[PDB]
Amino acid sequence: TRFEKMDNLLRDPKSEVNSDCLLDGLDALVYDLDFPALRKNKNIDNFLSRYKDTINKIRDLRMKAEDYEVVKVIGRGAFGEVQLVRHKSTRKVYAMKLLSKFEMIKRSDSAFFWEERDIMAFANSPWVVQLFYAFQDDRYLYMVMEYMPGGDLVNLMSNYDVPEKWARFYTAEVVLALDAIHSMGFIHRDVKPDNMLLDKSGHLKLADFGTCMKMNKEGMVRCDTAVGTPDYISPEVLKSYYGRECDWWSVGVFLYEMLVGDTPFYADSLVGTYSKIMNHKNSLTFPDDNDISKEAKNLICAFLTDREVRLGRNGVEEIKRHLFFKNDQWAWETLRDTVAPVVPDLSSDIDTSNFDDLTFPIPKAFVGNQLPFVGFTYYSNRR
Amino acid sequence: FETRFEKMDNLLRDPKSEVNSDCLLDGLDALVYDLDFPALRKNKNIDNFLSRYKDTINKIRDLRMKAEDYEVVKVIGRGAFGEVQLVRHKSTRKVYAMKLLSKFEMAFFWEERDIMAFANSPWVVQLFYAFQDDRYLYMVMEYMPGGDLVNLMSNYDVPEKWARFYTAEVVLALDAIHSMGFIHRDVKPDNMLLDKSGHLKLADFGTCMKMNKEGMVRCDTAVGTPDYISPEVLKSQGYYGRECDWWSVGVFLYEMLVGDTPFYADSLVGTYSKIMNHKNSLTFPDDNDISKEAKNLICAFLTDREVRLGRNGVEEIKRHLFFKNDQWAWETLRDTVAPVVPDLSSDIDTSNFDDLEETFPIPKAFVGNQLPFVGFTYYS
Ligand SMILES: O=C(NCc1cccc2c1OCCO2)c1ccc(-c2ccncc2)cc1
Ligand SMILES: O=C(NCc1cccc2c1OCCO2)c1ccc(-c2ccncc2)cc1
Repeated sequence: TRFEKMDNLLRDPKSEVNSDCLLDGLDALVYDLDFPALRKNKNIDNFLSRYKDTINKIRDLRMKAEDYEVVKVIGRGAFGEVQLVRHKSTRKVYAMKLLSKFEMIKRSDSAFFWEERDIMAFANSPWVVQLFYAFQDDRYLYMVMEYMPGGDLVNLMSNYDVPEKWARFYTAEVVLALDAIHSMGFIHRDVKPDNMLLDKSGHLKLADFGTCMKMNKEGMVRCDTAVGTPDYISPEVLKSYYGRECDWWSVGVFLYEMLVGDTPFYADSLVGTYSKIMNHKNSLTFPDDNDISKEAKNLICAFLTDREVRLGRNGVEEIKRHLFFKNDQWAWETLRDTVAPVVPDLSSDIDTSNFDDLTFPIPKAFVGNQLPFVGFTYYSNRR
Repeated sequence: FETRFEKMDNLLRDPKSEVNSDCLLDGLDALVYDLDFPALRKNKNIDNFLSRYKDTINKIRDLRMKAEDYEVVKVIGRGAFGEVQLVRHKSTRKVYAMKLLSKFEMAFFWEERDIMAFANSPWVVQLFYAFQDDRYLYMVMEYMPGGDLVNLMSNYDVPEKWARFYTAEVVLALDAIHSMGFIHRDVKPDNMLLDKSGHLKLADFGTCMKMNKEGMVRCDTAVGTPDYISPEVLKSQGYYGRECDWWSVGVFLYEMLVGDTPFYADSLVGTYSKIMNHKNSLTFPDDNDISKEAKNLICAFLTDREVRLGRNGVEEIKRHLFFKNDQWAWETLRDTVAPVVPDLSSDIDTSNFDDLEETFPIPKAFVGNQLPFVGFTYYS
């Protein structure tokens, strides 16, 4: 009488077939059948009519988009948008990411949303933006995260001239956030200011995990295709078996851009950037007016080098030990407790002052377009 | 929100709910059966979903109730879509009567499962579990070792005092079914099972239907053996209620005291005709040993629904002169000693039961064969 194991498999928030996954299965089934063409099947019609009432009960009882008041669209992406939302009942504020099932089916080359949900739902790090709920519908996937009112690092870099002390803080927090992600067993693969967000008290948290890959037995990744951003992509990830050190190159690019005011491998043509990155040894130069310290250019150059040579090849302590990080404000351990360079000032809980103001074809035969999303919802069984 | 979260959660464990985890797991293991074929694995969605949940659902299959958790002792009954077999739970070493319905050979089973599982009456055979595999639907019940009333009528020339007891028990067991919101439609001895104390419990509910707003039923489906069926259900191709189950009772009282049904005819069509012509065909034998009281109680039930004893409620029935006796009182009837009490050898004794002794076709398109059985599973 070991029916106990059953309930565990049905209640564990990490289980492949918990209540969330079960409820998703039925929801998907009723979605992939309710088409007049398919309803010409007696087996299909009956089930549908018998389950009609309860599926409606369930759909309205479970989480859905109409439970959220959408305040403003505070972000856009390849397959959707990030909207600042307010939960009508609970009055709480969150950033909700939307993903189009149709778009992703048509253009995405991976099931990126799975590891992204899991990094945000279980990371339990002050360096990772957390997930509260994950849900879906006929059209979209939904990710309910904590709102980061201070905006991103692209906004900060534009609004201000970043001094070395400010740069030292932001670099240092990204180093800890990346060490947290590596400790969790992933490689970021796409580190950039777009993915660096700021909290109400001005501390960094990472936010786009669409390029995260689990490391193998030797902390490595076998890849055919290149992933990331044309400016911040390391020479290895571009040429396409790499390690965590790729994320550190992107940190070099991130430091260089904050101090110099432009990316180290800029080109007028987007393709010209590629040529430049490959020629990093003869394209990495600092402007004539060299106001940047000797210690700062040192860190930059110790990262903006070949995979084998790169600082952090022999662990993160090598990075922390760099002279550039020595300062009168914080120490690595006390960093997220110290005061931030830019402490914002927010009008309300919905203050968007740091953010720029902004389907599937009906089938003939059974296709099952909701089947590759079964298991996404993180509502009934969470930790 | 907190209420909407809790509703959904309470729902996942409510056994009377269409979305209890067992029903949700049903739909999932059903989706795997109905899609795991070479033709359908040519669709990346279908192929990938299957690859993803194949091994974990077969893990689920292994933990959940399966037929091979039971040792099949003897086939103690047979029916139009399977058989009733005496079974013992391999672990528990406990004995049950478990009914089988063939998926391939086959909706009627929904009301049979709910009545048995949720009646909670000493008059209804209990359903402990309801499960399923690819081919059959299993229904695990409490085993009734006294056998049916067919067997009783074979081994005795049923005396009146015995007839009265068994009649009063069908009256009470039907009223319990009536109070649950169902009409039987075809209550016959084959349905009247006897327990270790020789007391009644109704058992074949495939003929049952849920009453409407005004407490009535309408049906289009074929009748079968008309013998115990009322003229109203026979007229229906049309609404009727309560009173039809009382006609059946009157047939059963006539059988016990006369040896044959009142409208028996050599043919099915011939019987039906005698039922329609009931106010001319109903005859009492030349030298019957039937009471004045028993004869009135038959005719009262064997009349048009408009003038039938029981139209105005069960108490009109209960107050009848026939039921006047010193050996029992309606409210403590099941408490008195039954006229026939089984003398059983062991837990697997089948002395009171007669001795007793095809595939889905591999398809091209999504057929969805398992879909009508989604939600059959029930535990306790
Ligand atoms: O990853 C993000 N956007 C990328 C993105 C958005 C939509 C579709 C995408 C896509 O990327 C891959 C293609 O499909 C993202 C941006 C901002 C926040 C955020 C967090 C907290 N507070 C305010 C804002 C959270 C996430
Ligand atoms: O429903 C029954 N028989 C009818 C029948 C049996 C199988 C398949 C059928 C069918 O009818 C039409 C569909 O296919 C039934 C009879 C006896 C018991 C019983 C219970 C407890 N103890 C001993 C015996 C349980 C069930």
